[PDB]
Formats: sequence, C-alpha cells, structure tokens
Amino acid sequence: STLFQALQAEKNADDVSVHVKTISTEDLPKDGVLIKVAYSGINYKDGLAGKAGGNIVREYPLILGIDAAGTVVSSNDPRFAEGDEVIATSYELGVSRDGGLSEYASVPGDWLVPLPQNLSLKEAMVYGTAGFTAALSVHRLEQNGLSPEKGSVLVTGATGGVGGIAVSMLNKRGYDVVASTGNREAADYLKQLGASEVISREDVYDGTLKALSKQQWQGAVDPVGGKQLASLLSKIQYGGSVAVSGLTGGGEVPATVYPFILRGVSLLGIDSVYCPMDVRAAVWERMSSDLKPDQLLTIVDREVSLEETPGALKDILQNRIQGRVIVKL
Amino acid sequence: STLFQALQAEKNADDVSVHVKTISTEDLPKDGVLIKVAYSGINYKDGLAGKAGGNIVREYPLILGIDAAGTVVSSNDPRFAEGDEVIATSYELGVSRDGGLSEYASVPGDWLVPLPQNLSLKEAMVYGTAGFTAALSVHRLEQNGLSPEKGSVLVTGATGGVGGIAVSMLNKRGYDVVASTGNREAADYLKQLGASEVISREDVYDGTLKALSKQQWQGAVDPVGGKQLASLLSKIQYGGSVAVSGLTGGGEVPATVYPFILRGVSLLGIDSVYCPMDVRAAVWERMSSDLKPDQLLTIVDREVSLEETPGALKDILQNRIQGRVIVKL
Amino acid sequence: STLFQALQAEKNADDVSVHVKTISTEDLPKDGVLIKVAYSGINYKDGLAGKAGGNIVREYPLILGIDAAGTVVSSNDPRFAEGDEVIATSYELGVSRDGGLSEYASVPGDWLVPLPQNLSLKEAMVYGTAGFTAALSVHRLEQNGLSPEKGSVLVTGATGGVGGIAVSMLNKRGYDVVASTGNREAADYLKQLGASEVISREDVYDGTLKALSKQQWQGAVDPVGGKQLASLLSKIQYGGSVAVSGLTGGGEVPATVYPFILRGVSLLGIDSVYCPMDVRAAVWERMSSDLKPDQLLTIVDREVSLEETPGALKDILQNRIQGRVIVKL
Amino acid sequence: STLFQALQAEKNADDVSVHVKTISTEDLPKDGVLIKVAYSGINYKDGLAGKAGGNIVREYPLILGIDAAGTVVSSNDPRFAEGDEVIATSYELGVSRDGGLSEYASVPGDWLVPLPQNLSLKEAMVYGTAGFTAALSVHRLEQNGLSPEKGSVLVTGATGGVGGIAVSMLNKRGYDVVASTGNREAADYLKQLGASEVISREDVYDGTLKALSKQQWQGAVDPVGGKQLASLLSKIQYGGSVAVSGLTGGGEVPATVYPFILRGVSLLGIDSVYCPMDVRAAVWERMSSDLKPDQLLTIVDREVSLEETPGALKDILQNRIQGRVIVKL
Amino acid sequence: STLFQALQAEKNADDVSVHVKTISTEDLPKDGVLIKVAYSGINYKDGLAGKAGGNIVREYPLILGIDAAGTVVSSNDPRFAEGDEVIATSYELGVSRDGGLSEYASVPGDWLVPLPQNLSLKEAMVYGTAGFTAALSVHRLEQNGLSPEKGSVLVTGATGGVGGIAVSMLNKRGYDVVASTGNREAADYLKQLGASEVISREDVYDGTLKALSKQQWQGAVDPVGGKQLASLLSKIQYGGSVAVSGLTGGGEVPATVYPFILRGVSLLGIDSVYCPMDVRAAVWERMSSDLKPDQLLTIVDREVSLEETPGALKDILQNRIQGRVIVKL
Amino acid sequence: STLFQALQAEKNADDVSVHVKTISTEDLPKDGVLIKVAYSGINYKDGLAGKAGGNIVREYPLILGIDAAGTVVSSNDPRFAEGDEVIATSYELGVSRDGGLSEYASVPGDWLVPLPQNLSLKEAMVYGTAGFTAALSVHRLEQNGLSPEKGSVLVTGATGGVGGIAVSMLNKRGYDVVASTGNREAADYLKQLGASEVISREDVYDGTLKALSKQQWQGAVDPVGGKQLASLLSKIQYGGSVAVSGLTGGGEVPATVYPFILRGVSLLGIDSVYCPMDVRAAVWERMSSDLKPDQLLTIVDREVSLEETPGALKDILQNRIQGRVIVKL
Repeated sequence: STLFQALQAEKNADDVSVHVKTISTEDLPKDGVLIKVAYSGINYKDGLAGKAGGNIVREYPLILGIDAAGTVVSSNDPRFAEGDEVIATSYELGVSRDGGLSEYASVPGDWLVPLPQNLSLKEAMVYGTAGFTAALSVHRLEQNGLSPEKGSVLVTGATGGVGGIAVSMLNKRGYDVVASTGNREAADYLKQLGASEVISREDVYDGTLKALSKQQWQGAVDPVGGKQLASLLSKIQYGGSVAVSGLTGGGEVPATVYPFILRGVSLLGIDSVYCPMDVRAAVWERMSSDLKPDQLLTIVDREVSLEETPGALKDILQNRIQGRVIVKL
Repeated sequence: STLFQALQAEKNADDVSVHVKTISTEDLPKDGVLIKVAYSGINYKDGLAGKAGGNIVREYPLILGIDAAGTVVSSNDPRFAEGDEVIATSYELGVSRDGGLSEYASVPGDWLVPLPQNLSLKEAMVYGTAGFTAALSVHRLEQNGLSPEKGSVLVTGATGGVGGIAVSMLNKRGYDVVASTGNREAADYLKQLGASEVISREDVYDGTLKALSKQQWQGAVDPVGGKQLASLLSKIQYGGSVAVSGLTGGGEVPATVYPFILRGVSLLGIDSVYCPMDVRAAVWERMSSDLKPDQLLTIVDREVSLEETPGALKDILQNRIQGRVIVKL
Repeated sequence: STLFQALQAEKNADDVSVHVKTISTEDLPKDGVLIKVAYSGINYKDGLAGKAGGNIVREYPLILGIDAAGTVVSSNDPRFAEGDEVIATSYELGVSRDGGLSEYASVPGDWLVPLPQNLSLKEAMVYGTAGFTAALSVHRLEQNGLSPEKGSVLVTGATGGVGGIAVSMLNKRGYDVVASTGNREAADYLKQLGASEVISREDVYDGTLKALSKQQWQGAVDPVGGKQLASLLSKIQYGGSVAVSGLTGGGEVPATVYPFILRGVSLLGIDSVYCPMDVRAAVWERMSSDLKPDQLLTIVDREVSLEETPGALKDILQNRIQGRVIVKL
Repeated sequence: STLFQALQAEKNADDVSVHVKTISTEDLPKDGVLIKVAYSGINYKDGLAGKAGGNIVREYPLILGIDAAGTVVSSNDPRFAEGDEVIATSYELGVSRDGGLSEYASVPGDWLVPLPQNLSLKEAMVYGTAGFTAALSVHRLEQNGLSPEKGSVLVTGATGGVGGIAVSMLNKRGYDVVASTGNREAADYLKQLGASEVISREDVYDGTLKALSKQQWQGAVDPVGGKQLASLLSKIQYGGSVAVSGLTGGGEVPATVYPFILRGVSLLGIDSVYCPMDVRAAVWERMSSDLKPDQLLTIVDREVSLEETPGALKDILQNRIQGRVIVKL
Repeated sequence: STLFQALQAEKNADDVSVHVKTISTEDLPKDGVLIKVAYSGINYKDGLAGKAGGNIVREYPLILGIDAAGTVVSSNDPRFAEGDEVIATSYELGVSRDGGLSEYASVPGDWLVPLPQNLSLKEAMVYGTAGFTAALSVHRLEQNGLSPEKGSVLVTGATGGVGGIAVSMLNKRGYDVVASTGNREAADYLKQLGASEVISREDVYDGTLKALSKQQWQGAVDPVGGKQLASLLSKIQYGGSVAVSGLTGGGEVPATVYPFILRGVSLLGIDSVYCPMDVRAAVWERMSSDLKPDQLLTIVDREVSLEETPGALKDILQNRIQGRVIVKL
Repeated sequence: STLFQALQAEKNADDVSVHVKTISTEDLPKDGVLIKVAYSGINYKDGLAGKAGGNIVREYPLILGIDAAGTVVSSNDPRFAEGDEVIATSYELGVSRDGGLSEYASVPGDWLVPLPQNLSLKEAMVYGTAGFTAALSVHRLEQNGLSPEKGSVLVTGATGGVGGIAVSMLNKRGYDVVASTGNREAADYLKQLGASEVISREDVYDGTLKALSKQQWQGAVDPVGGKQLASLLSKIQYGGSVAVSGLTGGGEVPATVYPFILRGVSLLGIDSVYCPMDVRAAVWERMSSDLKPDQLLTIVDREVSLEETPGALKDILQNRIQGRVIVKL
C-alpha cells in the first residue's frame, strides 16, 4: 500500500556498497504473498551476499534476505490468509528475489512454512537458516543411525551459527556433545550451550591426514568442511555419520575411502536452500519440541536493528559474532 | 568325528601355497555351531587371502572362506537346531578364522543367518558377500531417498562381483540401470543382467575432476573408488546418494564438498564385514523377495568343485571371471 | 437379587411422567453384563427421552441414562470379570434400552469400554456423551489435517455440552481456541476453560450466506448446525474441516459447495451413538492423556443425586445448565 | 532458443479469441523451469479459460494450459536435471501463468512432480486434472473409512472427465462401482470402464429431497454437486464419505444436517488446484500402481494436435466429449 | 415375513433329538439384525450342541449354527443396510442364541463382520469358525515371532477343519508344513492342502513325556490338547510358539516350563468365540488376501442341504468328515 | 599384560570351592573385547554355578559373572572403540565362559550392548540379569495385549531378583501391581517398590487345582512356576498373558487347557540367556526410560567388594537377600 524501510545491496560498476533505501509495495514482486516480516535475516550467506566478489547474487537491484518470519498482510493465494504467522527462508530469498532483511516481503506460498505452535516469530528467527541447517543435519544423521549411546558426537565450527545451535540441539536430545573451536576461553560458553567437552581445532586436525586414525566420535556436525573433514571421517566410529554444510577453513576434501569401506561411515550433505517442503515442515516441527533446547536465547549475540545491519553484515565473515544476530522490524 | 576336504592356505617363509587338505572335525574350534556346508564361493578377498601381499590375512595357517551356506549338523547353542539351513558370511571367517571354502565349518551362532524361505543354498551362494554388499548398498541408498522415479541410477565397475549383481537388483526393483565398464564387448552381458544403458569408464571419469558437473544419475553403486568417485559425486542429481564399498581403482578420493552442500548429496559407506545381525537378516530377506532378480543364475560363471578351487582363486585375481564363481561341495 | 433405585420414565396415555422407583435385579434385561453404576450424568438427549415429543424413545417402560461408568458385579460374559471398572455409553442405552441413570444397569459386553488408567469413574462422567462427542470431533478433524499450527479453531455453541468440553480439549492439545456463544458475561468462563478470543454468534453468522467469505478459522467444532454452519463453511481456511454432531441452530444447512471445491474444506459428521468399539476405545485413550485438560472439573456445573434428577431433566432442555451435571449414586 | 507453436487466448474488447500462435522462448517467464511439453492439457476448466464470461482468467494475454507432462530442457533450479520426465499440473498454469497446451512451457520447480516409474508421458496426460481429481477423491475418501467391504460406491456424473476415471480406479482397487449418467446407451461404455451397475440420473435424485433416505452406497465420488448432492448425502450408509470437486448441476447444495449427525457421513471437498506437493506426489504414485486401472486407455475419446484444439476447446463445455480428449506435441 | 426352514434341537423326554422344523420370522429373537443366511457349516462345536452330554447348549429349544453368511433383509440398526453381505460367527450364536443353520437369522450388529471383498458367500463358509480359528492361530503366532525361514511348523489333527485349513494357510504364507494325523492314507489329501511332510500321532507323541526333547519344529498349530501338547512343547525350537485351540482327546497338559525357561517358547490360547471386533475384522481380511490359499475347495468334503444337516452333525464327532462340510441354503 | 582380581571357580576332585585368585590379561580368551568391569555380577544363577551339583557350569576353568558393565579398554573388533561403555550379559558368560565378577573380562562384541544414555554403569547392574528378565517379561506380555486399563497385574516371588524389580517396572508404566510374597511382614517393602496390594502365596495357590477358576488378574509375572502356575493360569482374565522365567518351588506344571482355549490366555516363555541382539538392545533401551522406576536404588539390598563375593554366593540360594547385590570394582 505504502512505503517501508529496506536493506538493499546495490552494484556500482564493479563495487557493491549496501544501502538502507525506502521501498514501496509496488516495487515488490507481483507473484507472492505479502508479509510483514518483523524479524531477522542475517547469516554468513548474507555476509557474502553484501560483499563484492562473493559468488552468490548476479542481478544486483536486490534486497538482501535469507531468513524471515512474519505475519501475512495480503495474499492472492488461497493457501494463506491475513493474520497467518509464517516462516520464509531459503530458495531464492536474498539470492535472486527480494528477501527478508526488510520490512515487508513478497514471497511465494510454496516457500512458506506456517509457524510452529511452540515457537514465536522471534524464536524461529533465533534459529534462522543456521538453525534450520543444524536441525536438518541432526535429522539426516538420525536417519543413518545416530543415537545417544553408541558414542559422543563432535561438533566442529562451534561459536558459529550452525555449530553453536547444533551443540544445543544435541544436548537437549541427550547426546554427549564435543565442541571444537579455534578460539580459547570460549569453553565457558559452549558448556553453557550444552557441550560436555571443549577441544581445540588441532584435536580434530593436527597430525594431518591419516587413512584410519582411531575411533573417537560416533557422529559429527561439520560446518567446517575442508582438510579437517578428511581427518574427521578417519576418526569416526563404526556405522557413524558426518553432516557437512560448511565452507569455513577449506573447500577441497582429501578424503581417503577406508573409513567408508572398512568402518562403514557415511558423509551426509546438508542443503538448507532447496530442501523439500514435507522435509522442511517436519524439521521445523522438531525445532519446536524434540530438538528445541533449553538454551535457544543464549546463542543470541546482538539484538540488532535494521539500521545496525550494514555494520553487522561484515561482523560475520570475520569471527566477530559469537552465536547469531537477530534483526527487529 | 569324520574327515573332510578343506581348501587351506599356509605361508612357507614369504610365500603362500594354498592346497586341498584332509582335516578332522577336532581341528575346527569347539566354539560355535558345526555346519556341513555344501555350497561356497570365491570373492576378490578370497583371492587376496590366498596370495602373499593380499593384505587381509596376518596369521596364515587358516582355511579360506568368507561365504558359506549349509545345514547345522551339531549345535551346543540352543538358538540353532540340527537340520537348520543357515548362511555363514562375513565377520571373521577366511580372514582370521577358518571359513566356508571347505566341507564342514565351525562358526558361532551369532553370525549365522537362517536361510530365507524363497532362497536355496545354491541361490544364496550365487549372491555371497558380493550379493550382500550390492543389496546393502541399495538398502542404505533407499534410506537416504533412492527412488525409481527420481533418475537413472549409475553402476560403477560393472561385470565385477558386486557391480554385476547390483545391476540385476536395481532392475528388479524398478530402477533405470546405467552400467559403467572399461571392458568393451561386455555390454551384451550387462543388458542381460538388467542394464538399460552401457557406458564406459571414460563417461564417468576421464575429463578429470571438476567440482559441480551436469546432473546425470541421482545415485550410484560404486565398487571402484579413487579419483573416479570424486568425478562421480559432482554428476549426482539433487538429494542423491552414492554407495562405495570398493577401492579397486585408486585409494584417495579428492572430494570437492560442493555437491554435498549445494546439491545435498550423500556419500554412504557400506561394510558387509561387520554389518549388524539386525540389518543383515533384513537385507537377506530383501534378497529373497523384492531385490531377488529374475536373472539370478545368469550371474553364475561356472560351477566349481573343491578340487578346482585353487585355480579359480587365481582366476579372480586376474580377469578370467565375468560373473560369479560358486563352489559345490 | 437386590432392590435398587432407578430413574424410570413412563407414558400414561399421552404424557411422560418420569419418576424414581424401586426396581429389582431380576427385572433388568437378562442378556448382558450387570454393572453397579455409582456415577451417571445429565445429557440433552436424556431430557428429550424424559419428555413427550422428544423423539428418542419409542416404547415407554424405560429407565433413562445413555451414560454410565461403574464396576462389574454379576458377569456371564467371559470378557469381563468381577471388579472391572467400565464405561457404559451410547448405542441403545437410555434410548431403547434401560440406561445408566440408575443403581445397577444391564448393559451387554460389546458396548462396555474398560476405564482408562488416567481416569476415574467420576472423571469419565465429567465427560459423558458430551465429552466423547467433543473428543471424537477433534479425533475426526485431525484425521483430515487439523494441526495446532495451521490456524485457530472455532468452537460454536460454547457453554453447552459439546462446546464447553471441546474448548478445553483443543486448548490442552495446543490449539488457539476461538469460542462462539450467544451469552455475554460468559466470556470470562470460556477463557477459564481455555478459550483465547471470545466472539458472538453473529461473528459467525450475521452477513447471511456469502459462499466464499474471508478465511478466518482453520477448523470448527460445531454442535449448532443450521444456517450458521453454511456461513461457517465459507469462512474456513484452506484444507480445513468442520465437525457437526448437533442441530441446535437448525436442521437445514444451505451449503454453497464452493468451500469444498475451491477451498478444499470438509464437513465431517460425528455420531457418538454407534461409534465402532476400536475407535471408541482409542478415543477414550486420548480422553485420558492427549485431550485431558488441566481444568476438567471446571466444566462440572453441579453434582446431583439420583432422587434429584427429575428436576435436573427439567433444568436441562434450558439455558440454565452451564457445562455438565454429573449424577452421584 | 527457437520459436514454437502455442495455444494463446486474447480478449480484445469483449470477445475471447483463442488462436494457435508462434511464441518465442524469451516470452516465457524467466523464473520457471523450461520443459519441452509432451502430450495434452484439455479440461473443462480450459474451456471456461477459453470462453468469455467464465471467470477464471483475469489478465487475458495468456497461454492456456493446466496439465502438462514433458521433459526438462534447461534448469537454473538444481532440483531438476536436463532429461527429467516431469508433470506440470494445476496451481497456476493456464489461469494466471502460462500453461501447457503448447510446445515448451516455463513452470517453477515447486509445482513439478517427477513422472512415476510405472507411468508414461501419455498415461499421465490421459489422467490430467480429471485423473488427479478423481484419484485425490478416492484418496481423501479412504482417509475417512472408505473400504471395499462396506458397500457399493457411487460415481455420479460418469462418462465425463472426473467421473469416467473415478469408475476405473475404483474398480481396480476392488470396489463394486455404481455409475450414474443423464444419458442412456452409454451403459456399455461404463461397464467397460469397470462399473458393476449402471443407473440413471433420476435414480440418485428425482423424487425430491429427504432428510434421511434408504442407505444405498457407503461412498460417493461426486463431480456433479447441486441439488443431486443433497439427496445423495441422505442415501449414504453409516460412517460413509462423499467427495465433491465438481460444481456441475448447480452450485447450491440444500443439505440437511441429519446424515452427518445421525449416520456419521462426511462431505469431503477435493481441490486439485492447490494440493500440496507432499500429498500430490503420494497421489501420483498411487495413480501408477494402487489406482492404475487395467483399461486406462478407454477413457481417451480422441487424440488431437496443437492445431485443431480450439475446436476441441469448444467441444468441451457443451458435453460432446465421452471421456477425455488428449493433445500431442 | 412368513415361514422358513431351521435346524433345531429339542430336549423331548429329557433327551436331544435334533430335526428340521418350520419356524416363522416372528419366532426369532427381535433384538438383532435380520439376515437371509446363504451357506453355513458344521463344526465340532455344533456336534456337541446337538447331542446330550455336549456342554454347549444349556436351555434348549434352540437353532444350532455358530456359523452364518448372507445378506441383510431388514435392519433396525443404522450401521447396516439392506443388501449388506455379512458374516455371523461365534459369541452366542448356536450356543445361547439361535444360530445360522437356518434360512433367516437374527443377530445383533456388534457380532457382524462385513464380507471381505476377495471372498464370496460360499468361500466365507468354507472357513467358518474353524477357518477363523486357524487364521487367528497364525495371526497370534506371527505376533510372537513365527517366521517362514525360522523352521518347519507342525499341524496336529490336520484331517479336521481347524487343522486342514491351517495347513493350507501356512503353505500359502510360505511355511514348511508338517501335518500330523492319526489316520493314514489321508497323507495324499494333506499334501494337496499344502503339507510338505506327513506324520503320525506316534512320531509326535507315543507315550513317554520328556522335559526337553530334540528340537524339531519352529512352531505348532494345535487343535488337540492333552499329553500330545506337552510332548510338542519339548520339541519346539528357540523362540517358538504353540497355538492351542482344541480339546480332541485330552484336557490336562503336563507342562514342565523347561521349554518356556530354557528354550523360551510361548503357549498361546486361541478363542474364536469372544474375539474382539478389532481383531476379528483384521483376521477376516487376512483370510481374503495373504492367508487365503489357492486350494480352499480341496478342504471341502461335501456340500449338503439343510435337511441333510442332522446326519452331518453325527458324521462329525466320529471322525468321518475329511475337512469341512458346507450347507447351502 | 598385567594382573587383576577374579572370582575363579575350581573343581578339585569332586568338590567345587570358588576363590578370589590373581589372573593376568593374557590368561583371558584372546578373541573377545577387553573391558574393565565396573559393577556387579551376583545372581541366583551364579550360586548354583559355584556349587557342586548345581548343573550350570560344565568344565571348570571358569570365572563367575553372567552380569558385567564396564568400559572398553582396547579392541581389535572395529565395532567397538576404546572408551565405549558397554554391558556384558548372558549368553556363555559365567556358564561356559569367564564372567563379569572380575576386573577385566574378555567377551566378544556380538554380546555387547552400548550402555543406554539414561543408565549408569551402576544402574545397569542394579538391574542385571534378574531385571532384564523382568523387563523382557513386560515386553513380551505387552506384545500379547497387556495394558494398564485391562486389569491388575500379578507378581509372584516378590522379594526375589526378577519379581522385585518387576513390581517397580509395572508400577512405573501405570499398571496396578499385586505382589505375592513367601514370607509375611515384608508388605511395606513392596509398597516402596510400587505394589498397591500385597497378598500371600495361598491367595494365588492354596486349594489345589481347578480347570477354570474365577478371573482376577489379566496378566502375571511369574518367576515361581510349578504347581502354583497351573492354578495361576485358571485365575487370569480374558485375552490375558503370563510370563514365566523361574523354576523356584516346582518344575512340573499340571496345567489344563481351558484357560487357553476358552479365555484366550497365553503362557509366554522368557529366556534372558540367548535373547537376540535385536530384542536385547530394545529392552535395555526401555529400561532407561519406559520401564525405569523412580525407586531403582531401593531394590539395592547391599553393595559388596570383589573379595567378599564368595560369602555372598552362600548368602543366596537360601532366602537371606531381599533385592539385589552389587559388586564395586
């Protein structure tokens, strides 16, 4: 109907600046459900979406997104009605379509998952994509035989979004959680999240690439998939599983194959971007009861506002945010 | 009690002989159930276990085996009765304990699988470990979302032990089978098994590893790892799964992480050796019903007696066997 | 044989009398199981059964009841032993067979439901038919896609029998319960039962039959019917469901077929009278845990005695009783 | 990016044209996945989409469609690979977005359902919306207690699209199918489809409405609502269910509460337009095995090309077609 | 609403005679559903019911039956309609209430199972109570771990109804059937039913009771109690199960709990009389699908009329009938 | 490697003495997984095992145990890793193999269950065999239709190992526990465990035997068989089940057949010795939550040292110990 404040990235010949422009509903896509967002949208993927050079967004007249949980204002789709609390994440939001780092977002009804009862519009955005990735990781690991009795579970990339919540989700489930960080003195935070043991990054990758190097952990959530991941698989127990979804500290994995063939481990790829609806909705249902931790609000580092986002976008992608940041609109 | 004929390996200095010898029932360990076999087979592990350097057998005074299907003649374990048809496969047997390439075998009841009703002692041996490995592959893949109407499944290293049966198992299930072999003129044999299309090893890997190639197969049974697996993972469709279980064609797998994060594919490790009895019995039941191919006996290369075993162990090390050699006792 | 007090209705010439009189053990129907009732209740059907023009009872030498929950005394049926706590509800009881508004009742074993472990004889009568009808409503709705996250559920005719209990049952389950009533000042009572947001009867039906009104509620428990139902169906959210069970607002429902075709809603009919045993027992199991509210005793209007029910049968069929009147024996 | 043939509608003042025109690939929406469409897209909805006054198409520069089963040519969406057999049905497609009555169509990956392994591109279009609607009808019915033993299910408005296929799959499932039409001499055609008994339109409704009539059918697939549905609802057996989906024979249903409250009958509404992918994929998979009739091809009235279809679009609506007309591209 | 033929038993001169007497529709118990019985069956229980000393019928002038199948003539119960093919079996029928060995039978709707779709009215009475007793035996056995591959299953008294059908049901399911009969030459008949091995009573029990004997059978379907049952238990394999249902020659069973403690076998009791509707309906559906043998008509000894029943009731009890006899009405 | 303490049994001539002797790591069987046992081993089976004419231990190179729970210290078996907490129970342990009443015990990985998360090494040994046998009893009973609403469960031999924990296990699930004791003045002890009613042995078995006695219980845990069980079976409600497990006070059971054939009761055989890994892991998982009582530590009679075990072996057999004895190592 009228105008709103929006976080829009913009290209200047060869350079991207990221501005806070005032946009109307008329400029929003005419093929989606109009929703008052009110909450969040800032992740590591959005940090790359703001910085020039990162391989994410092509057409640049684009409002940054990835993550949105608000209320339906106007819907030309019978599947959704006025007053419906919905979560809009992933797919094309913030990649090729105007996302949720802004007041009001026109997102198709096919990507909208109704807000679970045991979660608020804030609580779902405390998770975000980093929370959904962590939950989908646990969901996929448990399909292959992850259970809290066959051994302790190691979570790399702790302190971060995916790893931090994955520690809390495993702790609520009942797993003995082992947290891995490159930052010391962070032990009195990961233990607060629910980690039984806090180890260094060297405790996972120091001896450098061995074929079969002693069983240590049952499962693994690994948002740090590189040379560390190749050494991680070598330390996994029999019938174990490792969930990837991470580009931190490496892109190439010099994996052997002996942990797979001889010790029956399974490397599982986690994609939050194009996850099917029936899987997506069922995961969000687990994030409300079965995998909803007593912590949740502890992984919150800053309650940032729409004005404080341009500076907070580069805080992630530099290890300045411990946990996750939420936007309020 | 009675004297029997056994195919036994023995290391003289630095050389392994392998000969047919007469052995009494007293020589067999008193631990476990005694089974009059009558029907065994030869795998790639059996050839390596019968030659110096094979890197499987440490203590060599040992009766080769891994794979047996016979009848219980005497049991101190109440779990099994005299007259029960059972399958002795994997765990130890032919590696560190006397196996089934012999008349009579002493194997603990914890490893014995009751012969499925829709399978004979012959048919269960046509499969063997190679059949169980192929079936466990399909079983693990379907746990990760393998479905006939989601794409044509690739079969790497066909005309082999595991690969040949995997073609037949996918065809009976309903999958469009795409078989890969470096051997030309073997396309006729693969189409008999149930391959809809026969491609070369070059079609899977020869343009050298990339990161994310054109989506082609959705899933793959991959008894040949190495650099071929690395290029295979990049060609898998969204939400796919790959089952390795074999390393005959390179050790190191230069994984690229991108198919895991972006395409959500999973690399599953299948170990037929120490696969739990819980899954083992369920897989063998599938090998009698839904995964039981109509061809089945087409996989049989030739019926081989215990005296003709020493020669056939050399044949599998070379490349004189196109199908699967079974040993009649 | 033992003499007991029984609420018996009699039709002299053309008028129903209704009085409590002494009936022997030998007078009760010979076929079936004998149960010392101890706890009964007052339903809207019971008032109709004890009044001329009610259209429920044909032959009029009858003991009223429709509802009973007591202990098995004499049993010729092998399915039930002496000391079994059971619930006698619906079928022919209080309609064409001697009901439960009496000490001792002969009810066949095919209608008896064993008392659930998390329910007492008093608690089972707090529900009665009205509680069972409200539970069977939710049970039928949830089979058709009713979820406590796809929207709010309307409970029309709240304060009554089915309505008041349905409010507390959906609230315990996790639904945001909207309650509709024609009685003001009862809003604080409905919020006490577990209703969030209290509306009038006109908020459901005042615009008078549109065909496709704005989507307002996910589902509906509607013991009202009539023209209100037709206005209700048009206001239902996509893929919703409406449970009937009542005729309070009228018999004719001028449906417009469009909410069924375009919105995909369903109009589910609930009949507590001849509900199958396997469904009946499964519903009572939910009434003991899944649907059992924290309030429960709040619905109880007044606990009445056996020689006081003739007045309670006059108190029912009126806007007097708020909730449920339980009978102590 | 070559030009293609397409059936495009255009208003031009006050008279819809509907004409075969040459449209380029560039004109198709960019957001969707490109599919070279094979086979049909003719339905009753498409006739109204090609007729003035039939309120379905708002913006009239539009390519008519609904139902399209082709092969993926190019995709930016990683969900689908080049060469995937897919079905594009309902949602938008031929109403607001460009449809599938044309060579090459752009449809987003959220609506594309992979072609079932037991179905071909022809067979999927033999079904269409009419096939999916009738299959969703019997799927929704069976969720409410529809079983072969309970009675002889009625299919009103047979001979048509939805009704004709509803008779076939219901017969395949095992039900005793009763079909009713408003025309004689088609009894041979209906008994060929799988109808056990052929009755007239007068047998269902002609003696005018009653509150509760003699129980007859148990279940009903009803693509002909109106006054016929209300009299049909009273002729339903205990615990029965009726599937709507069709508005022919009137859009006003004078239902009378009693079949719902006293017999436990449920009126289920089927919407093929916005059926979720979770159910859609499960229904399409049933249409390949569980609900795939031995006939199936008898429903096909005639096979038409892209040109000659404007006449076929005028043939529908006027009830000239017996079964379903298919296109070939 | 006039007269019919009925097989009735009277106690004139204080001794049972049994004849075929003409009985009106008014004479039947009015508290049930009136059903035109087409097809019945003579069971061993029917033999004692029409004989002095047989403790089944207490107070006489009663129509025998225990088994009935046919269509509903007139229903006072809303759950059933005119023309419903239904099976009346057990509970009080032919015991304390008028049975099914008669044209027209009034039986309450709580004891009526709707005829399974893959069964005709003739095929339903081929089973009768003895077929239900055999099926409930298999159903209870399979709940305790009775599996085709786990060993051979023994069937005692396979000449009769309960035994003969149990042989055919096990064979269709896949079990290795060992038939046990007191009479030879019936071996040819048993092998046609589906028995792989024929054995005399002596091989099962020829005196001498042991606490633990040699393991021979996985399980047992036993319609014969007494000392033979005790001899069977000691011969059952580990985790086995015995299904008891009869009394033919023996009432006391000298158990030793050694097969229960050391072998872990389970002694199951099968009562077809008061089996709950929940299980009863589920068992009858198995008798039409997975347990339905290809033979069926082989177990049929003779097909008699209603006036030929009095002689057929004396044919049973004296071991003359080789299987079951059907009564056409 | 190094020496430890073990409860060794030795038969010098014809006596059997049992001492605490020093045994090295190399003396243990070199085929199992080395586990430093932390807790317990005392059971009624151990008493007869260390006794002349006890008839459990055949040859005497044995160390006592049957029960063990500790941590894996070095493993050649790839299924288990050094640091895994496991329970070694039943099979050949303490009977034909070195048990768990010793520091460091060698046991093959096929018998080891991963310690349930909610159970400590002490808590798992508070249960032991006589506790797993009680849990398997409930698990087998519930498979035959044992539910809290059906009646009040009976427990014979309360005070003992199996019966004592059974009382607390049935009470946790919600069952009405009726416990039977040999000695009086021990009713308060069972009130602490969870028994609502405490009765004598005469209340179960006093007035000899009857074919069909009055129904009372529905289900019974029976670690005391013999003539008591035969009278117990006749006092079970319809569709009931009785779990054995014990030989205390009688081996022969003079049972009839009437409770089985007329009431549908089932005598279920529970063997904890060779219970498959499939069920064993599922039962232990229930013992950590579903069956885990609030008491648990109440059944602990007294802790003991490894040096004081020879005195504790004489403390059992005779009725001195009320509960279970734990050994700290």
